[PDB]
Amino acid sequence: GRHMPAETVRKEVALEYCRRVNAGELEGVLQLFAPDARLVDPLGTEPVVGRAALAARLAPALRGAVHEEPGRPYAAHDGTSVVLPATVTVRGRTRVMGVIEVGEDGLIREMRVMWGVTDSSWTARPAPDEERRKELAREHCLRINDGDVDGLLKLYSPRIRFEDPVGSWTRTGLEALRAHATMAVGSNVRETAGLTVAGQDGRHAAVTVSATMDYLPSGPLLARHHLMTLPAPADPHRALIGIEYVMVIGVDADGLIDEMRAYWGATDVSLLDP
Ligand SMILES: CC[C@@H](C(=O)[C@@H](C)[C@@H](O)[C@H](C)CCc1ccc(C)c(O)c1C(=O)O)[C@H]1O[C@](CC)([C@H]2CC[C@](O)(CC)[C@H](C)O2)C[C@@H]1C
Ligand code: NA
Repeated sequence: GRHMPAETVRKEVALEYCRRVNAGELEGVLQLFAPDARLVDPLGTEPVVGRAALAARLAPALRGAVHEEPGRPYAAHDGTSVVLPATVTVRGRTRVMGVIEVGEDGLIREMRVMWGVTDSSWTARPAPDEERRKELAREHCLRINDGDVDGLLKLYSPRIRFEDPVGSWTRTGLEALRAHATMAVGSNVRETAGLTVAGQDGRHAAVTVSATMDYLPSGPLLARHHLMTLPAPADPHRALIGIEYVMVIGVDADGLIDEMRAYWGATDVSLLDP
């Protein structure tokens, strides 16, 4: 039997990575990675590949007493992804989001740590492109909230490929995105942006989102796709569904969003009644 690990298991592996970094025992940390795992930290630099090279990269950070304060982990429906915001202290405070893939043995196959110069207290180098990308991520949410579909599309390239949730079909083109946002507005979606980070690759950013929407039609639709399981609401005409997710965007050379992924799994959904 080979099987991909469940949402709950991936969430726990990401938290356990932080507990072991904090406990300071390098061998404990390394045993959480696959033998040929890849680490990219920060996003934009060369991958560190395999446990030997990971030992070389992490050894100094553990000697300097790095500390990772985990936030809330987010899953997906691809059997592998988990996203964990954290605050990393060492002088310095950095806000990061680790995008992690857990493999079939329960071990981290891959870890991509998104954080920019502008998410970090230990460097004051300016990165106006970072701030522009984070502001585009936030902007997506404001334009959904305001019911401004035409405006939302203005942020996106005609080449846009998006996946929501991670683990479903990749959708392409402004027409598919238009249809999503038009439905969100019809279900009174409200997206409240929390933490933002940027990559240092001239391209990525990410935002935690807390979203509410009308129970009808999304709840029964999504339950029937086996994407969530909620209790039955006392009043389905008034109830709301909450989804906590992280949206990752990729921005092209022209400043337009050409890639977008929303990370949430069944364990990131809830019924708000009322
Ligand atoms: C056209 C909008 C509609 C939608 O995107 C559907 C197609 C997807 O959620 C479906 C159920 C799952 C993903 C999917 C997309 C496309 C194809 C071809 C698929 O096969 C699948 C799939 O998972 O099977 C849904 O989006 C919603 C609009 C309020 C919600 C769902 C949840 C949400 O994606 C949360 C980030 C966001 C708030 O939109 C509800 C609505 C039923
Ligand atoms: Na900074």
